[PDB]
Amino acid sequence: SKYGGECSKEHNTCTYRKDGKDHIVKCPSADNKKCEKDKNKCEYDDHHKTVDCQTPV
Ligand SMILES: [Cl-]
Ligand SMILES: [Cl-]
Repeated sequence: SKYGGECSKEHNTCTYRKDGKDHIVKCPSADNKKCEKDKNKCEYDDHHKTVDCQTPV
């Protein structure tokens, strides 16, 4: 139910892989969820319906 990707700092987006396709969604604007570092791990959680561009590492 979690789908991983990488984020764009410039666009504040997460590009994640799900069911063979790449999907681009905006990251949150929240301080500790936005894409802070370019190409950082992000995740779309399809169960909780959330995006985080500061996935714990
Ligand atoms: Cl695709
Ligand atoms: Cl969200």
